[PDB]
Amino acid sequence: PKPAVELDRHIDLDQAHAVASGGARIVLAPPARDRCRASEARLGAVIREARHVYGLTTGFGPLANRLISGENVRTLQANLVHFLASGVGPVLDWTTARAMVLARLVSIAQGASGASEGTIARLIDLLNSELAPAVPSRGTVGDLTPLAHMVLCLQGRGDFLDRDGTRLDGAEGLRRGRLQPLDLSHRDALALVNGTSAMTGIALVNAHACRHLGNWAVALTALLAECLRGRTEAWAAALSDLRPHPGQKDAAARLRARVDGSARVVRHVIAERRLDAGDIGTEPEAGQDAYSLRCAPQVLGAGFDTLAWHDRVLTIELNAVTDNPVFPPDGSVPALHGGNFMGQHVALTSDALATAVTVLAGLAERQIARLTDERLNRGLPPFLHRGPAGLNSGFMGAQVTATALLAEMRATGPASIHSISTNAANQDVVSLGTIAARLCREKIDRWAEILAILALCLAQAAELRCGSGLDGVSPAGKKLVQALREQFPPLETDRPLGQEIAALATHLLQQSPV
Amino acid sequence: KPAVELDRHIDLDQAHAVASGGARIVLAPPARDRCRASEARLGAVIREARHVYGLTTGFGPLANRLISGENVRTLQANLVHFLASGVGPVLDWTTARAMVLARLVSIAQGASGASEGTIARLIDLLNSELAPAVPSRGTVGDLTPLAHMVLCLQGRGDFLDRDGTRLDGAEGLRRGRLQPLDLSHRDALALVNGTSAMTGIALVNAHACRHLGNWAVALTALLAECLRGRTEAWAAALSDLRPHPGQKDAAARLRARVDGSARVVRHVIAERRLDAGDIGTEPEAGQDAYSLRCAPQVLGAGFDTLAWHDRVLTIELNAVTDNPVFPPDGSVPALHGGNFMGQHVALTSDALATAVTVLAGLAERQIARLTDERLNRGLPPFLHRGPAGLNSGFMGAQVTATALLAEMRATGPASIHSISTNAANQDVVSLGTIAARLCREKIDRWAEILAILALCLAQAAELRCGSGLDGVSPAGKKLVQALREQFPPLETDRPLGQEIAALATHLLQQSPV
Amino acid sequence: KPAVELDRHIDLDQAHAVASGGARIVLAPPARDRCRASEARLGAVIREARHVYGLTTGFGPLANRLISGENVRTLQANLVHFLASGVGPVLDWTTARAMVLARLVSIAQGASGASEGTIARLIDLLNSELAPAVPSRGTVGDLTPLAHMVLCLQGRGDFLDRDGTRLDGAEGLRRGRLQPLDLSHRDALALVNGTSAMTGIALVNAHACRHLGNWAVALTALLAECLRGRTEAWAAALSDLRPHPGQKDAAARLRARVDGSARVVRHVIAERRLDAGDIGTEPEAGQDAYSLRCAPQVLGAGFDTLAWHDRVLTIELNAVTDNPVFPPDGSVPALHGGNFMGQHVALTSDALATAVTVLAGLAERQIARLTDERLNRGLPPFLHRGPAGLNSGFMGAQVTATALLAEMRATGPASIHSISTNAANQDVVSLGTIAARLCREKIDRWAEILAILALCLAQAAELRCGSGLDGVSPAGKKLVQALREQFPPLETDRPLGQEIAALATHLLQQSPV
Ligand SMILES: *NC1(P(=O)(O)O)Cc2ccccc2C1
Ligand SMILES: *NC1(P(=O)(O)O)Cc2ccccc2C1
Ligand SMILES: *NC1(P(=O)(O)O)Cc2ccccc2C1
Repeated sequence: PKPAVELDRHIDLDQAHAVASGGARIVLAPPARDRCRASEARLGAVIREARHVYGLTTGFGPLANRLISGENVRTLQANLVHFLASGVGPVLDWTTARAMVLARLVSIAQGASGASEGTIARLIDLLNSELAPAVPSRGTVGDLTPLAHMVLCLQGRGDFLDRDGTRLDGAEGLRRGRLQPLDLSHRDALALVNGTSAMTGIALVNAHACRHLGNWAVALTALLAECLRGRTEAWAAALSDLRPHPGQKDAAARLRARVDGSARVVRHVIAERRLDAGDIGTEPEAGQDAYSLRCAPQVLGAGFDTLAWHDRVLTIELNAVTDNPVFPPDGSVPALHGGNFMGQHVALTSDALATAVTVLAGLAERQIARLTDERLNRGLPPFLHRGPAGLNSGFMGAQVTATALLAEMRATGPASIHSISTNAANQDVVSLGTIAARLCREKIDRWAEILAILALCLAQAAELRCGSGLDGVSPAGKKLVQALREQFPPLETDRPLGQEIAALATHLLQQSPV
Repeated sequence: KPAVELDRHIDLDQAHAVASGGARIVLAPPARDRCRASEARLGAVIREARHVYGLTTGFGPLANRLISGENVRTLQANLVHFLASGVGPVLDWTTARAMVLARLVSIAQGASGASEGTIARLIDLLNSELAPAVPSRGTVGDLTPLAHMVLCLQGRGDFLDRDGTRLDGAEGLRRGRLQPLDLSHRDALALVNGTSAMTGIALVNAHACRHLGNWAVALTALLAECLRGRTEAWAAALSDLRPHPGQKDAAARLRARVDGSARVVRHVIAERRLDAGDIGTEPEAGQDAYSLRCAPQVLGAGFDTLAWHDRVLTIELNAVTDNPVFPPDGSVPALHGGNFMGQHVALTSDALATAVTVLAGLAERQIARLTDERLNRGLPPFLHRGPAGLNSGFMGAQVTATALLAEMRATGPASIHSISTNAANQDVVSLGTIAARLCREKIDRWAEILAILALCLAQAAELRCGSGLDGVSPAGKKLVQALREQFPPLETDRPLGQEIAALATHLLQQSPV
Repeated sequence: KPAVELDRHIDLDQAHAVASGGARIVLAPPARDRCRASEARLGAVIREARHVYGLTTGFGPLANRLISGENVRTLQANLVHFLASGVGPVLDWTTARAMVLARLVSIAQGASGASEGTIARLIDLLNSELAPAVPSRGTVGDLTPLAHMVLCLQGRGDFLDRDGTRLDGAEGLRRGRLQPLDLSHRDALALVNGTSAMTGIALVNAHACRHLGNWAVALTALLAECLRGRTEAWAAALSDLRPHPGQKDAAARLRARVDGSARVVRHVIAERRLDAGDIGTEPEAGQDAYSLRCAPQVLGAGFDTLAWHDRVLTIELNAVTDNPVFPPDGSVPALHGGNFMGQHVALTSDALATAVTVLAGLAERQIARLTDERLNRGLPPFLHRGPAGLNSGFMGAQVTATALLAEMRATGPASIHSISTNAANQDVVSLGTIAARLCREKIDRWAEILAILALCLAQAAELRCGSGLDGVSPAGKKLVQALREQFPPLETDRPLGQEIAALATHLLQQSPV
């Protein structure tokens, strides 16, 4: 059948991505259902008492000084969704749009938003269906715009996306997925729109992709060592112990595991060798590898530690109440007005992860550059070609493509530093977290393409170095090359690799080498 | 003068205390023992003629050229020489000393083989009032700056006195009562193959950010007192709903700053029940603009970034960043790897620099709001005194704050610019030193923006509450009174450049307590 | 010394000659007269009580506050005061003087109403050996730096001698035999409301780039003599097929540099007819790598950017950047607009900065190639002398070059960071001063990278052709001989940091002719 995620209070990143990718269905736990019914009742009382509350008895933003009569709240909230729907640009992908819906659902499930059962049910139904709302990616300063578009979609007034990205009109979407049109009550409108759900959704998909790409970065660094007689002593646990960064220790341990059983790497600690007068002279190779192999634990480790920080922060943000105003479950006050919708946390962690991704992509790019250079690849053909040299150039075109992809990645910097006072100075500081998360996603996509090129290069390199039988290659390495060859043939003669690179990249983002 | 006893671990505060000369440093007996044991180990490795980088080989891509024992002295002397190609302004006194301290801590772990004499030279330097004069540019992340540090310690390089005044090598050794560095075995490589420069710069950045963070909070609090800010946005209940540690802490500290204040608005708006007669347009909205209302969230994100930066730096400061390294357990004679790769400090420095720029942005917008007569709720335009028009108050200073911020924004992360070098041997580099230095420049600009905000607020508080600061919180009163001891009110237009610079220097070293 | 007579137009070389103290400046009779005429118009505007900014109104958004003529002196006295909120390192001697010159040229157009006395103070400064000490940061693009300039000229600010050593105001006036600035009517606003600081910085950048460009060409040519470079890639025929002026110029200068060389390859390969016996693998490819073959194109694109930069700068330098302005024809009493908006210098400075980073990158790769034993065609690894391994030669310097380039890349354009300020009155700003200063920083880094390449090439030339430079072109020999006058060959490893810095300073000021 299909796994089920029961949402109560906390959901971890793997559970969240499982639901967003449709791998698992979602159910609201009884305790959560009750907490929300209780909040629903609080919203009702707040409204009946005509309390001064943003979005219920006031205008929006700087127009909040304009009080609104209870008789016009329906209209007020209907216009809210309308004026906010000014987004433009390509729609968020299927998994990401759903991740956004999930993020808003989790914030609501904490029982402090006042959302009605129907509204909550509409979000759950969407997540359990095979559809995703079609929402424009640009327009917010960090996530009213994208969420307002989500609301319109859920009302059948906006397009839906199937798993392939094909769009369905509103009516067709509600029909096909057996979704009931969203019926907004009280502040459901503001509740569904005033949070950091878009950026959080984008970031959770980024987190999941990075985990897989990191596994490939490790698996490919290990295979590279098997193709260039790399020295395993640089990956010794003793070294990690002396510089105890969790990410480094992990990276080194994972690298060692990958080459376990290999007869292609060099396992001798050089210091064990005692020299005598006759040894003094120039040797063919230095006693240590170049940095793209020797410093892999330190570089990959720094990236893993950045991702770990990103995920710790994202875990808190995913399970937090990012809404304004909020209705305290204890009933201490009718409501609280603040800025829990300010996505500065995801903005800063997305920018940090973006930098780390660019650094790791640079490592793979240099690994490709070394492997394909006949002057540096220790005996392998230039650009790993097969057939007559000159007539055949092998991966020479692909090597340049890898460099081009990295160069483009570097052209874009952090999004967070560009805050600009807007909304008539009411929003004098903004996070741009959604932009930050999206820019990070783009870099992750380029990294997958660079790793894809490296993977194809290594499959060819392994066969050139060890024969089609991959003699001496570690079990893990053999399995990885064999799996690649199931879909990607050896480069016996020059051929267009563009489509294959793109195809492989798509795979890398969703599955790890095991 | 307090003393920091170095055994295995030292925290960031103890580190800065030694680097800033606030405390002496002593090597604990256990550390001396571990180091002597490592020295004995290196001696054995050399006697056994083990194939070890720097002891029996050339450097970098030239490591394939094996060297005979009789030539190792020359080898290591030349190492210091060819690596001394740095250029640029020297690191400041505190930072250069922090760099020396960082190398000492790495050595004290007992896996470098440094001689007692070399260790003592590092300790002596830190207990003196001097710092080596080392150029700030040249490394890809820290051979260059460390090589210069060695030359200085041999009396072949300049020193810096606390004031930054330079002394020649001979004068430095004499005045600081330092013995010339006498390198043995691989001391040269040990003193040079680590991340000590970027670590030293980063720990100074860490300390400065803690103080500036306290100022950011104290000034946001005073801003609320000058603009009738609403404290409900800083309630603890909101923090609990979105439990980011930095956010909870910022909110709590903000509340503490305005405790006892009669100038802030404490009413929860939702308590008010509306009547039909109330429907219409009211004078002010029920919530504040973001520069006040979202301070917990913005400041908090910055605080969580600094917390991450500090966790990573603490590990780096206390790690052995050297190559090769000699295992204390004696499992193998030596290990060759890449613990000198400063990718961790590079990434955290880049992330912290972004956070600093974001927080400087908040303070810049706070100045912009406070000085705008259309937004400061009744305060004079640009907080001037005397006749308007004839006097413009802080109008110039406000533009200066915007200029400082715009400059910070022009510089991005250093880490993304790795370039293959050293004949492709160093095909990937961290650029951590550059990253930390760029972060330091942003921190300096942030202090200047905060200084401008502080001077504006002292004037605003008096304009709003009178010279007696009636209704101002005890913390707010204490802060203003403290500033006024050295910075007079602006009763008439005057040059503020020098005052802004003087205050910024203070903000970087002390918090409002 | 030589004298530049200012009438209406002054070119960039004439401007830098005055700024650098190489030439004196004199106001031509026609300029004196059109200025006296403007001074008369200012007096008339004031006598008639015309509604004019700075004469009868407040500043910025306070301009809506009309002022009585009985308080205009106070108004302008306070203007200089509140604007003096600058911070940061002072502009260097030559740049600060270039700034004074740019303001003088703007005034010479006769549309500012500046008095003869004020004009005389600016001319006296330029004819002295001094420069005002002005903070580099504070403006959004140049009220702040200019206000500090005024204070310096009134003797209420520091002065700088050619060495950068500071003198107090009183001493500056005394030593320079200057009279204290005595402001009248709107001299204050006239001396402060323009783009003079960024223009001054940019003109110094233009001059420096011309020299570095010449060194970039001279070193690329010498590189070809050290690596058996092919001159057919620099043929005029190729330039004609892709007629970019800069490319045609770069190729022509490159051909001129290697004229007479017996070390470069001059055979067009296509002339060779192949036969069955030739099919096979040859030692080297028939074309060079891009750092040699594509030099005309890379250097040429940089030269075309500089050309654009200088065209725009020439117009800016000779334009009137002030507000308000008093039309020389008398069509109206005064005009109010925004000719102080330095968007032109901002954009060209940013474009030039990018070009400089690109060319510095070329020089960095040329060093990488020259020092790599796998790519330098037989030269020693890192061009060392003595035993290999024991000696590492330029290995440290090569990494330093990479570090310098990486740092240049971390900083981007300044223009894209406009932020609304001055109570939204200045809702868009150019940041031209920041753009020009960032460009200057990159130019300094480029000079250091070129200095490293020059020292590497001097060594490589001798290693390849012997101490007598046999076969080296006359130009190449002259260049190496000139370098060796002050920089000895690297017979053994030594610290190069000081030499790199010294040479960089020279490269920025003189070309290899
Ligand atoms: N983010 C809000 P706030 O909760 O009032 O700060 C500002 C805004 C502007 C338009 C529509 C909704 C909101 C919510
Ligand atoms: N970082 C080193 P490694 O320890 O050999 O990797 C590379 C290098 C280059 C010149 C001088 C010293 C070193 C140490
Ligand atoms: N640039 C000016 P404008 O000529 O009024 O546009 C704005 C400003 C602000 C403070 C002091 C002088 C000026 C001139």
